Amino acid sequence: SHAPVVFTLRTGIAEGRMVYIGVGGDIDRQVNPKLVVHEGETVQINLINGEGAQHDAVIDQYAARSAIVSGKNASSTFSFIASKVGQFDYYCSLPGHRQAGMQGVLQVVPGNRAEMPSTAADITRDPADLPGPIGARQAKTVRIDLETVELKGQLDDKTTYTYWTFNGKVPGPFLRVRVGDTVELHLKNAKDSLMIHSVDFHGATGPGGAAAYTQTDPGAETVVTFKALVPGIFVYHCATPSVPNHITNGMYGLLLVEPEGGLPQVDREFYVMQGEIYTVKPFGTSGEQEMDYEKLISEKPEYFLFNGSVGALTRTHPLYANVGETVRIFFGVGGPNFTSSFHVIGEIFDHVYALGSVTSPPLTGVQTVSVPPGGATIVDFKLDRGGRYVLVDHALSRLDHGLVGFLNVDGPKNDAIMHEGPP
Amino acid sequence: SHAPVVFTLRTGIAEGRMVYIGVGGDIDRQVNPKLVVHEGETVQINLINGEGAQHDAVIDQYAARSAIVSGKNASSTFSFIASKVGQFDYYCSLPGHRQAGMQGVLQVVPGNRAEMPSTAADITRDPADLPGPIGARQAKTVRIDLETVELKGQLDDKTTYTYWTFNGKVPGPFLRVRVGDTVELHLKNAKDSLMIHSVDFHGATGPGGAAAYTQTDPGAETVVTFKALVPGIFVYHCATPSVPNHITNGMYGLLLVEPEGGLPQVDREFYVMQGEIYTVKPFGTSGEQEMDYEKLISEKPEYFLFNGSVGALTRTHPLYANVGETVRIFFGVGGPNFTSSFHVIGEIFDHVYALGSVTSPPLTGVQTVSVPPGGATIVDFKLDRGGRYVLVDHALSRLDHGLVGFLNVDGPKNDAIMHEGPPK
Amino acid sequence: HAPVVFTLRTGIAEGRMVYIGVGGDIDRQVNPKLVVHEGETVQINLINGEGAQHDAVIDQYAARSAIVSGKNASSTFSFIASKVGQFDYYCSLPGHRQAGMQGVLQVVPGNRAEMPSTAADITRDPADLPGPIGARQAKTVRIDLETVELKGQLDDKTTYTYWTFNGKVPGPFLRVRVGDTVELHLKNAKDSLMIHSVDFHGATGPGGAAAYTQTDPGAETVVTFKALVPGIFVYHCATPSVPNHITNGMYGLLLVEPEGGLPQVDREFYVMQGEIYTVKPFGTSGEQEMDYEKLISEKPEYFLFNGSVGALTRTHPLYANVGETVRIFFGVGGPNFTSSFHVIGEIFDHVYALGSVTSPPLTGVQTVSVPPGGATIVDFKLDRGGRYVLVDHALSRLDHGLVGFLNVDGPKNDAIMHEGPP
Ligand SMILES: [Cu+2]
Ligand SMILES: [Cu+2]
Ligand SMILES: [Cu+2]
Ligand SMILES: [Cu+2]
Ligand SMILES: [Cu+2]
Ligand SMILES: [Cu+2]
Ligand SMILES: [Cu+2]
Ligand SMILES: [Cu+2]
Ligand SMILES: [Cu+2]
Repeated sequence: SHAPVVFTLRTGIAEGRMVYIGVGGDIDRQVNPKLVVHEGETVQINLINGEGAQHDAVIDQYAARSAIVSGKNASSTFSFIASKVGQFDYYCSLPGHRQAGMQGVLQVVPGNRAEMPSTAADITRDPADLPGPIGARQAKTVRIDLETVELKGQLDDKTTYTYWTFNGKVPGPFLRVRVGDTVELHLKNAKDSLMIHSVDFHGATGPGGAAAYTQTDPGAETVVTFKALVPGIFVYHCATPSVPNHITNGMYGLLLVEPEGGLPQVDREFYVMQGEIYTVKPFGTSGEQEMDYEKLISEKPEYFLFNGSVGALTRTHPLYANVGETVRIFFGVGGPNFTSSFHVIGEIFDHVYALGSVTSPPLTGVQTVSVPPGGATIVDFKLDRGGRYVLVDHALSRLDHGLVGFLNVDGPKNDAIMHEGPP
Repeated sequence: SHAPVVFTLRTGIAEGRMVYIGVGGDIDRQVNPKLVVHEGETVQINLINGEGAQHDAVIDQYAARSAIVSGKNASSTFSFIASKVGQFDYYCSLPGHRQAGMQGVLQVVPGNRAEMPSTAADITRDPADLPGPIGARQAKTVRIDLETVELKGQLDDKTTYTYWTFNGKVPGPFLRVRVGDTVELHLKNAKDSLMIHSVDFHGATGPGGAAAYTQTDPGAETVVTFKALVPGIFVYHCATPSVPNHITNGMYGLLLVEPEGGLPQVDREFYVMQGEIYTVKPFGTSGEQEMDYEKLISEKPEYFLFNGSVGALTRTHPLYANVGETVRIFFGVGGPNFTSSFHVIGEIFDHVYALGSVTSPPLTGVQTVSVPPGGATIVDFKLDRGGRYVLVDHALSRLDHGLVGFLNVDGPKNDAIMHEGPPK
Repeated sequence: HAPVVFTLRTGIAEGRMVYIGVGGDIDRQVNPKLVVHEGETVQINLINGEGAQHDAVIDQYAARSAIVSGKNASSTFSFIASKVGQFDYYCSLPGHRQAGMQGVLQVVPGNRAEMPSTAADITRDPADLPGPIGARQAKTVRIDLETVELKGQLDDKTTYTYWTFNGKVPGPFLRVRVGDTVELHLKNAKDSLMIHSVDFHGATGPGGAAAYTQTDPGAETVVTFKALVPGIFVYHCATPSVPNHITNGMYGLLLVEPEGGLPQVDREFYVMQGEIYTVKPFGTSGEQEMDYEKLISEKPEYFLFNGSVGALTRTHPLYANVGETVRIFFGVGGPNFTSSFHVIGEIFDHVYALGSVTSPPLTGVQTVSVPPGGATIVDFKLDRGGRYVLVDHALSRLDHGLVGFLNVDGPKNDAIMHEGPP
């Protein structure tokens, strides 16, 4: 799996013994915690040396072990497939350390892990929730209605956060117009909002990209009209101070201004945006997470997310496509701070629209593309064959902060394009 | 200015009461500080939970409030326009917290905020301070004179720093030659310099980009000649160790090697460079700031700056242009460490010279371009209509570290391109 | 001229106001002797420890720091150790020298000897790659990779446990033609603790081959895949934690040549940038160990070309001749940081943007952003001689081991660059 079940153990002294102590998740501060895993899950165990003796973790029946960690903070991670149901000791093999207390149980339970019933609204934008290509048609007046909504959202399994959104989801609505169109934008700020909200479209020309006309009090409405003068794939975002705050909380989306031709014909389109959340408590902490101002202004986030939540594009709203289809992903970074090294594991980009230019010729045969915050791009590729294709920021530590998505495509394991064994 | 006046409050216990405590700026460590703002200013208040009780901040007459912050370090920022002159209580609405001492005054004063008289040299390069297009002319020998000067500069309103510069400004002089030119470079290191200084031009071919010939002792002079073989927009920087130190302190600039044709004709040109400063004390601290080596080598800066100073391109040397003009910005990142997501709020780049290639066809209709440290680019756009256009690194937390500039363009508020209300 | 660096923190020790050494051969020593060889460039970083006013001065070099006042206030200075002998570094602030702020710089004749190595050399020579494939038809190509866990020389008195393809970092340079059918054998060495795998960015299907190559120690997996698209592709291990497998050294480049081949060039080089996340700071001697909290927080200690400090300066530098066109295949294993790749004293004639081998290259480029899991191609003509220096232009990474040399014999002064006026 590309979504391993992760457990962090720190060695130390508790309850009169030399033990493993759980870090984060369902095992925080528990001594020799039981690691509950479901049959067939991939298990990642991070061992961190707490007190400075020599330590490993060993599981005999999986021939799985860490390396020996010697100094304080010295770490070793290992993984395995929980293929066998039952109870298995994890223990330290260093002389006497197991006798001294360094031992817990891995419990592998049959059947699939249930989802933890959510407590807050699902704020994840489905990646299939966008308008399709506009017909060929004349330029015209297009009315767009945006509502700024502050609301608690399900950030992770067992963890919530107060999102600020366009229309109660992250990212906001995918806006699709034709170059030459006149956009009549209505911004309604919900009555229950504490904050003023606004919108800056990177595809609008004039003060604040519409921000200077859309500073909207709670329960109020602003209306701005602007001409879509330039074709492109544009991030829009709130532009009420603190703008970084409004952005991290989830107030970003994409505006496609289609060129006169339309974009190249493609079978299937997807809407994906990357952003960061800056919480007081580390990634994996249960309960209501809260915003950490010092982390926000210093660019030290805890969550890296596709479409608003951990599991957004894996559990709650994954991407589905069919072999033979050409796929387009509209990909933008709300941010507010980090440049994505956007990549799809198992695929190569046939076309990449450089710096989100829809008028310059796209680059061809590209593995990975840098997308800045307040930037967007378009990638397309042909699904020649089946598999689970995985969306990542290839700054891959961000896997361990919630940043991973699935493109699910039914087809055989083995064909002429990729198979096990030789010809 | 729409530039927000910012105040940070930490909740805690002081003077035997549960209070707000000021963080940084003119309010550092003051309990229930008076927040002085001028009529019509935009006010940003950052509330940070200090001790771990439930808190907000409320201002009744502005219907302005934070969210409730519960745990230690839990934060909520809110803003509003200081539209009414007078005195207004900010207070915590949690049961009993106001009675317990959580209350201060917002003072909204008539008239415009005065600027603090500066203490140190203005080290900000005006963005209009560059040579215009070279005529059509033959390749020739061009003598360039650079002087490396160490000097105290006005980093912010009430805060100074010891800059290292080419010719007493940040960025250094804009150097403009034609491909094929022979450059006769004289580097004079001022008598009063403590450090050796040098120059590496990204547009020069050979040892250290000229650095191996320009290691200049204080009071001394080096002369190097080099041929401008390749057209491009090149960052030059000091290359005396620690190079990152020489760069953060302000020793970076742009060399344009014009292609034979010249660059496309445009109405107005601008010179902008982004860099970082790594200070012991946080952004917003008054007095003489000093360099923090552990922050520099760990890439944890306090200041993100256009042309050397906070307010460089907003207060002291903003950009001015007229509706209808095509504008070119020569934009480079001295760094030394951070990639800029360069963007102008309210405009789209008609042309972007990707990776500073002046010979490859530019990209078209681009919102935002990544520029690496030791990289530069060219963007142009037509000012279709009026406004204050805002230069940013779209890693927008860097707003809160001094990184913002203004392009001022007078014209009506409402025209056919953007206006309030629906279409007519 | 890769500077010898010494860090001094001011403080109180042995009943005196002193300099205290930080890292290297001088960690925690009071008024440490700074041993330097004739003609070396010396960088001294002064950091204020206790909060009095301080500088460091060396009279016979007219070299000094600035005065540093507050706690953590810093000043670095450098000079060329041109004169052999012993020279006092001291604080010039009133009475501070008398109070104990004084040590000796010792400048010794002759070149610094190399530290005898303790662990295997894990640095890939940048010249160790297959040359251009002839013009030829698509065919079946068998590639053999072995995943080897082994102790390597991270720095000249510092070791680390590397995970590698074939015992070097980066892994083998794989070179095929578009249309080729790749028969990949992955052998995981018997002595490995971890499962290993490979994801090629140039393969189409589950995990870029990772889903077929999860290989137990002492075992072998075989996957076949068609190189459908030309490009310069990073490959890496894709066994969890993938970031862990990557930082430890499991990354390399696959060139899928376009039908034409790449433009003719005199000399080719293989360079990859990555990070290592150690418990102890950069410059610490002995067995370094991995710091998980630093890895997931993206706070590395080592920024490296081809696996080691001195990889492309001391142990395996780049060599070329004036007049030659040079191509560098440059990729970022990472796992986390985007390189601002630049060669000091050169300009890129061609840059293959985002590693596109089919789209026209950009021309006359100083510096190119390469993301982690990204690669590019740059070429340039060596018009003249010199030591050309490969850097990430996020230049604080110099102070974490990230620097390489391209050595090219030729005169100091020619018509392209020289000392006097013309
Ligand atoms: Cu143990
Ligand atoms: Cu908002
Ligand atoms: Cu924006
Ligand atoms: Cu309170
Ligand atoms: Cu300098
Ligand atoms: Cu440089
Ligand atoms: Cu002293
Ligand atoms: Cu591996
Ligand atoms: Cu990859």
